[PDB]
Amino acid sequence: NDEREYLRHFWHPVCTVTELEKAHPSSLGPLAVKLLNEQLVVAKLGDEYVAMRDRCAHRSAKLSLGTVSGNRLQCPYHGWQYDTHGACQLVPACPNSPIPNKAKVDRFDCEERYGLIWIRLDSSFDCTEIPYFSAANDPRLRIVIQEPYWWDATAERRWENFTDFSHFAFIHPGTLFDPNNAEPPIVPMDRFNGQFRFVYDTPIGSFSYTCSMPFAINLEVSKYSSSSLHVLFNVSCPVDSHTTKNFLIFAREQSDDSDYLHIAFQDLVLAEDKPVIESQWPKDAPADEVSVVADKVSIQYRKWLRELKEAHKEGSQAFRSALLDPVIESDRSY
Amino acid sequence: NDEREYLRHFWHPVCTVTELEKAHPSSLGPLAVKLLNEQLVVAKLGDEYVAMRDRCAHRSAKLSLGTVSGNRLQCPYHGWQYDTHGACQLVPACPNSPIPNKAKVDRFDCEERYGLIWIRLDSSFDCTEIPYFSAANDPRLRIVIQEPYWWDATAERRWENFTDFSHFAFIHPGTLFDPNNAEPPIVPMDRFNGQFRFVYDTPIGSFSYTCSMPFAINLEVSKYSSSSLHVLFNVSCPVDSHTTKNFLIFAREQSDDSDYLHIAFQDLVLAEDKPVIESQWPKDAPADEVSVVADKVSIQYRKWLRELKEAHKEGSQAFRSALLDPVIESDRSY
Amino acid sequence: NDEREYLRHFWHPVCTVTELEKAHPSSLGPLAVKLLNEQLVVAKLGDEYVAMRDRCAHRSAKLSLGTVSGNRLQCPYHGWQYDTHGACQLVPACPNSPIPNKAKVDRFDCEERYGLIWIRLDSSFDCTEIPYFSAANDPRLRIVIQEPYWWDATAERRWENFTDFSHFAFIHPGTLFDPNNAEPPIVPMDRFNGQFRFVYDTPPIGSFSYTCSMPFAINLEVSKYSSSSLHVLFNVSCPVDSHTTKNFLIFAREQSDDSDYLHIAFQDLVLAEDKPVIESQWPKDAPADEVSVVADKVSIQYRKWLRELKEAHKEGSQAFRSALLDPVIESDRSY
Amino acid sequence: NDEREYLRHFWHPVCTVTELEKAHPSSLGPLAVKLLNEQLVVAKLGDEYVAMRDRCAHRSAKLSLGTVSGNRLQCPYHGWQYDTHGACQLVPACPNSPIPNKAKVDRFDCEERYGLIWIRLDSSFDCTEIPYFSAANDPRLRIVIQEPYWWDATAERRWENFTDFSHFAFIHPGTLFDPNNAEPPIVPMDRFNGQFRFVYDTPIGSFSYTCSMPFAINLEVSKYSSSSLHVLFNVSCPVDSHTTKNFLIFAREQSDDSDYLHIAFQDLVLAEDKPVIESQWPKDAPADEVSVVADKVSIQYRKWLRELKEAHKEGSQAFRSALLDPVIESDRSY
Amino acid sequence: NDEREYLRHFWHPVCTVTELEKAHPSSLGPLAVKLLNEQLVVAKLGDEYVAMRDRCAHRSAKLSLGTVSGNRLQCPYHGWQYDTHGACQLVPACPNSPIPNKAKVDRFDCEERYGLIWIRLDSSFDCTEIPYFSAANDPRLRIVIQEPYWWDATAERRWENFTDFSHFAFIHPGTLFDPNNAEPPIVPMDRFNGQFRFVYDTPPIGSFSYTCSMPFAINLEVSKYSSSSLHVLFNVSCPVDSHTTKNFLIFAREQSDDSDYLHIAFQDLVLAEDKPVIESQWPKDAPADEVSVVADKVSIQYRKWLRELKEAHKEGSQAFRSALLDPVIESDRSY
Amino acid sequence: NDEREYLRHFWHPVCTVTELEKAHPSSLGPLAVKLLNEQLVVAKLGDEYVAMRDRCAHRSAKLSLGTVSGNRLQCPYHGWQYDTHGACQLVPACPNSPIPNKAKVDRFDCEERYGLIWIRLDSSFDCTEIPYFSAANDPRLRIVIQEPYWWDATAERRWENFTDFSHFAFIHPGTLFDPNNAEPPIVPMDRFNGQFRFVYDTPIGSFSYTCSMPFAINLEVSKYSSSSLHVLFNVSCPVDSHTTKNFLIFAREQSDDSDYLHIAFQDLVLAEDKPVIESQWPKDAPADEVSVVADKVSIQYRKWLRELKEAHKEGSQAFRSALLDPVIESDRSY
Ligand SMILES: Cn1c(=O)c2c(ncn2C)n(C)c1=O
Ligand code: FES
Ligand code: FES
Ligand code: FES
Ligand code: FES
Ligand code: FES
Ligand code: FES
Ligand SMILES: [Fe+3]
Ligand SMILES: [Fe+3]
Ligand SMILES: [Fe+3]
Ligand SMILES: [Fe+3]
Repeated sequence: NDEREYLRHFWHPVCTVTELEKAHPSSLGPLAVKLLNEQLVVAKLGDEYVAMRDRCAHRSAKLSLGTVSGNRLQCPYHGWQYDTHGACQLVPACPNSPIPNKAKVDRFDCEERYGLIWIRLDSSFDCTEIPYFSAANDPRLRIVIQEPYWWDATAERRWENFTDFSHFAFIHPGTLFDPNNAEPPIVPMDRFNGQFRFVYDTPIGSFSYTCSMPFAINLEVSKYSSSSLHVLFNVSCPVDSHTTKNFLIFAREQSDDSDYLHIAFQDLVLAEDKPVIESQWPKDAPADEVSVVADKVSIQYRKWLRELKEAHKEGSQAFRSALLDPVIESDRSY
Repeated sequence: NDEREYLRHFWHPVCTVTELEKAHPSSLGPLAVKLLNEQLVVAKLGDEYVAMRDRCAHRSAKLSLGTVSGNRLQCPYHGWQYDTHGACQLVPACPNSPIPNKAKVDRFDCEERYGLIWIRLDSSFDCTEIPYFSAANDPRLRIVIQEPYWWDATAERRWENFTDFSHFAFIHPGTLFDPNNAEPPIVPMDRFNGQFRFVYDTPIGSFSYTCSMPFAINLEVSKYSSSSLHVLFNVSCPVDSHTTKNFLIFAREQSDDSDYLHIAFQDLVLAEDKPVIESQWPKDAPADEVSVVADKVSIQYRKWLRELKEAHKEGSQAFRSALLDPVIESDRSY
Repeated sequence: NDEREYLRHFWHPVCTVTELEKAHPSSLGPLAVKLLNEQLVVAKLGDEYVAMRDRCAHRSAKLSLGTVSGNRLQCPYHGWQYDTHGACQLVPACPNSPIPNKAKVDRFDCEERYGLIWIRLDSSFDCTEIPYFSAANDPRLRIVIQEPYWWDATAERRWENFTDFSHFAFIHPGTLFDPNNAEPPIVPMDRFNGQFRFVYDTPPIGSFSYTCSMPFAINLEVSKYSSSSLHVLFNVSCPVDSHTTKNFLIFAREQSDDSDYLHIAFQDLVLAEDKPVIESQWPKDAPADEVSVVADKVSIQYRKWLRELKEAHKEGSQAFRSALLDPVIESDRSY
Repeated sequence: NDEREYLRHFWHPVCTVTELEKAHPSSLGPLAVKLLNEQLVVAKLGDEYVAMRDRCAHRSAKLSLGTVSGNRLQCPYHGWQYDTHGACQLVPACPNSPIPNKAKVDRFDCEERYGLIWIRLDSSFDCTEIPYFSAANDPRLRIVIQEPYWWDATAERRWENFTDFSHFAFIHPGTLFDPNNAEPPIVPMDRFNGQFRFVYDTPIGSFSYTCSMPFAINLEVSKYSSSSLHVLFNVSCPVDSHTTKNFLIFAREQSDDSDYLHIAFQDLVLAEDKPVIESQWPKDAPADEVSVVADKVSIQYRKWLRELKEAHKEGSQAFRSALLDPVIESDRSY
Repeated sequence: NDEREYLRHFWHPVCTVTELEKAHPSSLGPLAVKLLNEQLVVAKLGDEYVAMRDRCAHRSAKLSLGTVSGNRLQCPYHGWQYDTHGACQLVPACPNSPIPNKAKVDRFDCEERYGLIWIRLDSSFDCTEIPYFSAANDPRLRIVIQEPYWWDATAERRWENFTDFSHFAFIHPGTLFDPNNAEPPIVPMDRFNGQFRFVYDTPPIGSFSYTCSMPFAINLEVSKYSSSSLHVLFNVSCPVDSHTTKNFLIFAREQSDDSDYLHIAFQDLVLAEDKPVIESQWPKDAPADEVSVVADKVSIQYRKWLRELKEAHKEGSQAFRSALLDPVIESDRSY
Repeated sequence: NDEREYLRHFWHPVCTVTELEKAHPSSLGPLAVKLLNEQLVVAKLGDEYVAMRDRCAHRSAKLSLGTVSGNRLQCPYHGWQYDTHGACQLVPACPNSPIPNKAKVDRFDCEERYGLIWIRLDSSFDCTEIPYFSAANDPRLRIVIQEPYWWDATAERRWENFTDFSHFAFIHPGTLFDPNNAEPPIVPMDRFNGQFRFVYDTPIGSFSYTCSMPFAINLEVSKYSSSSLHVLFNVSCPVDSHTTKNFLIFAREQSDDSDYLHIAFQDLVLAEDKPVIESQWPKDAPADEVSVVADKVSIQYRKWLRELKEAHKEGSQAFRSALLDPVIESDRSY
């Protein structure tokens, strides 16, 4: 409870734009979402995506059962109308009386990017950004947004699953395992602008990771001397202490083939991981877990996370340094 | 539960007579019911309706899985027989041994009225009565008891919903909303014999409310110089901290039409209310809720409940004064 | 709560051998089980039945989703292999590096007996044994292991239901109730070798002899003289958590030319009659306000003994062993 | 269907008044019903209960999905309005054009009696009446209408089951079987005004049957020198070749007890019969069935049905004689 | 019955391209479909969409449970491989023996157009084409293919529902009904190139222009002048069997900066309003006793033309082609 | 319909003995079964297994809802009692009157063998036997009876699936396919005593088939010079024209391992075959199916079946010759 609080300073995806537009016949929302156990409502007021606590100030009805009416969100119960800043500007029963000062609900940072809606619950440290998706605005690439998949596992466990290759022989023997390259060498890892960066070579191929902390992964797969660029972007929304809503976007240079060739393969990979990751208990990794040399990526990830957690208690400047100070191990220049 | 102890002193409805008769083929019960989170069992023993704790004194089996045999409720496990006062009168395994003095279960006030079964858990203040239903013993009126309806909402929030008119335009636009009277004014409210009394007029008819504290509403709808008296009697059973079992009885002078004309309209109104009331959270009204002048009825209701809660803690005489002292705002003379 | 602590010192059944062999196509397990709210995994590793915590030391995946390979249990995630002592012997990703010292999981005493798998979670007092079943190794008897049955009731309440007959007229009027024998009298009860022993004679030429291995096992021998028709029932509850039991019934009979299903149907009917009443008892553990009568002697004596065991366990190994194994005889019988 | 044409001349119950009122929020219907495999729609238009074919004349939509508006049944597709005689009186698309003469649907006799809706599909023989229920207009008796019960069995097999006593020891050992009277003797049976009449005595009471052909049974149970008259009225609606919708009405002098005491006992009796009657196959009694002397009631029933079937084919006068000619076996004088 | 026979001569849609690619992880199919009670399989074999009878010639297994291998459809049972003409080219069990002459399955004309797969079961008259969709290859329009919807109603009854407006006040009172325009008058109807053409003007400055490719396809263009807000709806029913249609809706719009889901929700609501009424019509095919009024001209003309086609088909190829393609003009318009 | 009639002359399994004993608490049945679209009832009367048409002669109730009472099967409706020959010997309602000659139901050959109940519907040709299971009464072998498995496929199609190896590469690539012996040679097949016999060698191993016509297969798998005998016995009950209830028995010499090792493997094999065989249509193999040289077994099977079918029309002696005349292709001596 105390230990998840620093996660409120990051931007997290809560839904696709498609899900918001399908939520209500108007295509404007409202849509109820949950983030870090907070009940929120998302709507499009004018040209602005807005996110508020899903709870009217008057008698606590859920705004997510209400209606968007121009530049206002209208509560279903007695019709109070809230503006983009969460302040009531119309009490229909008392339309000439002054509106109480307390007639306001909490409003949160809310922004569309890459076809997802992102929410940042706490902006007080002013140093976090929506994660990096390298394929955005690259006209060589066809971009496809998959439907979200829900797992009974935490965002940390899902991240460590995504960036590990030790498990291919046992979970993915027919899909991702390469029998002639069964053990990946330890690779150098760099911290730069709040991202982990690391690259694996075959050099016939290349797996280039840019991971915006804490839960987003951008993987570029290129074949050298060939035009086979494939990008996977995966980000987990920490819905509550046990549950993730996960988003996978993929982009590809060679787009003459079917989208569903890649979707079916990706779904097979996910279905192989899913029961094993859901079995991990307790849901958060305890201090007694035993690491080996091949676990470099997750060891370093856990190391960074607890630095961020300690820096959050020390305040805005400690946190900004912990997040954004470079730490270079490789030969690359940034 | 500390905060709802004072509710144990009121009469609460727990089932209809029909539900009790239908529970078991005997037609005498037993029927399990829950009131203020207490598990009770109701039965008809001889000519009397009885309510007991649903827990055998011997080995704690549910008496509600037992059998009514004349004027005994027989436990299903070892067949101990309990009389109308909750005292065991037969131990079948030791039929000539004396029955231990501890072989009794708590027995509560239990009375039929208007075709409902009513239970008062604590009679020690001796100053509460079954709520007032004005159509009873009026031979001009046909009386119908609807089937009970369960809501995931508290009795307080249900009462506030029933007595509010600000919500009609938004929840009931095509059923109850009157655009010829879109904002009923604030009215005088009287306290008299433990009831709230208040009337709303046309601007030719009237809505006359007699509300027996804490959870019953008697509403007489008249149209002037017509034989068109309609009466709605609604009462919420506070089952536990998040649930109500609700009862609606209605009476009408004009009785040549179908009962189901009124039931289907009343059910449609209830269905419009239900999702919004059940969305309200937290279940009990917290202090941060924001009232406006049009909430007079709700504000005064919350105030009286607070007074009853405080007076209960001060004892029998304080509670009795808080409940039955008259407080008149209108020009009426009772 | 902490009042269950002393129960970890006994052997409890967790599954049938059949359940273990059906769990996984290899017929070696693994199988997940739960005992006193502990999540365990059972597998057949070589010629041994082994019980471990169902949690890999590396990244906490469930070993019960993995595979037996040779004499080892292999985790489904990164393939660490654990031996019969719970120690990791292979890290596939680092096959030449040294295996970390803490690469191990807790292991528990585990044994097959009578076609059930038994686990003891705490062996430090070392004074308890697997319950007694009188029919094993008796070639006159056909033995049948029933499918386990799950009840939303504690093991103590289940034991008291099995040993009571006050309830026959009301729960079993058409199955077990005998109208010409409605009141079995109170009988002497012996403590011996950590068992309750007590015998009901028929005055109708028979006998019901109970040997109840504390805390949750019951061996009932029925003799219908003067006939060669011995019938043995063996019932034991696994305390799965604070609310739930997984129950095992094994029955044996001398006259075994009739159908097994004649007996299984009858027993299943008896169990179905008991089930809703026992599951309705609340709260789940019997509080101090229950009102006993003279006919409840067996139940009263059972609760007194569990209370002694629970108090002796707080005073340590030697006190517990005396409470469990000291004899207390009140019948006229030899031992 | 060739063999059941003669049944169209009788009055058959299709629903209770309650079912009709509950079908749609209007309380006026429409309700879809099926009789002798004909799809019909029932509605209350003005003061009249009407039955029509459930098939609009225009484009064959189901009128049962439409709306009752006063004294019109409105088709849901293009809104044609049908009056109480089945004639279209408004074509909304051509409101001043004349309505084609073919714009009518077949309309059938439809009458309320005893709280049931009754339909006679063919009135051309003008010699059949709604079955006799002896307790109607007896002010000493409380009358209760049970909910209808559907069986996968024909109306003939249901009737034979209700009037047989040979089965009590085997289907009803603990409910109806009397070991003090284990084999009721064969009795005289009378034909009178289209009814079978027969009485069984004690060896102090009597079972007096008045059976209006073909599917109704009126059973008066008396105990001598007591005010204990019980009446059961049972009638099967022949829905199609393998299904009945059955109606049970019961009346009683002693009315201080619960209606549900009797309903639950009557429902238990029905539940004992149901699986055996539904197992009978083929659904219609073939010629190879083997009767014994104790089947007198069933044998004479089958004979009268055969005569009615033959007489129908010979025409109105033959059918009327076959139905209403008296055939007396008893010493009674009607 | 045999009254459906003439329908085999037209092109009918059977699935979306999306449905075909999702069917099997290879994204090449195969996918089982049903058209006029024929069980077919569709697969992408090389650069061609191919339709065959979904029944192997060897032992009658369903090819739709098999696999595309190269440019061939391989049966799941014994692995016979069929080419784009339905001829077996490999018998894995007898790889050197000659392949039996009758080792082949029926194949059918199959083409992609507008993102749907179309099949013609009988090509012997060779005079029908794939229906016309006015929005294809118009770069001013955003085109959206909806998910197919299944109704328990025939394709003829579905077509008459789509082209009627008599029903708006009663089925669509809050969606399509216009209170200031409740009675669209009767309009002239043209037959041209096997299409019905007819146009409704607004006296409210608009236009509804129908091009209906017989028998079951409807292209509706809506112009809301004087604005650049052209909207095109294209609806076509697949007659799956005597009782059932699988329906495809494609819509196109010029103003495409709003959400696709604004339009999809509205259209889905319209369809949900129609569905129970249309499915309630009985019997499934309209009998001779239905009573028409003057407002039903479109429906009356539609049924007359289908009757001609059905009669011309019994007289052969040349008669059918004239019935389908002869012009019959009653408007004042150019063609 | 006409074409399945010759199948009534063979013995077919309808249930396990276990299923019969579990059907009713008595362990004696009755159990309803279906064979070649006939509704039958099976019960144990004394020491005899009996099979009758599931239809009482009196009023056609199902005897399978009745009760075994010593040496009688008692109908649930009016309690008629049938003896082991299907003749009613007690009419409870008329216990002294002569029982009608027609009071009899059809009785069929019924016999236990190998833990299954077999029924022969037509014994008129007197030349068929219960199929051969080679492991019965071999004390070296542990015998296990699996639970029956139901397929939506005919008995002929299931038989041809069981005796074919062409399909291993495609249906069983991981279970039964042997990559170094991918094409089995054509083998000689012998007809002897109504069995097909044929043997496949590896000679390190051996698959020896004895197939009692028409639906039973006995497969002995032995490794030469080793004691690895494994027997599979599979027989299909032709329940109706589209459905089989299939029985698998297996026996093994090495029985120190778990029964469920073999059961799990066998279930995996069956689950691989099942969707492909259920897809075959039409359900019976038409004349247009195209065979290749590798289909010898099924070609010869289809050849024998149509010989039996033609011989059935020519009568008892033609059929006996067609079934039991030897036709030897191999070197073996019988
Ligand atoms: C040939 N064969 C087998 O060899 C086999 C089997 N099931 C298990 N085995 C081992 N089946 C169904 C089978 O047809
Ligand atoms: S609760 Fe939102 S306006 Fe009243
Ligand atoms: S628990 Fe009620 S009598 Fe024993
Ligand atoms: S979690 Fe078990 S090997 Fe990694
Ligand atoms: S179908 Fe009834 S009005 Fe058209
Ligand atoms: S059925 Fe297709 S290859 Fe045999
Ligand atoms: S139907 Fe079987 S005894 Fe009457
Ligand atoms: Fe993975
Ligand atoms: Fe309301
Ligand atoms: Fe009966
Ligand atoms: Fe196979």
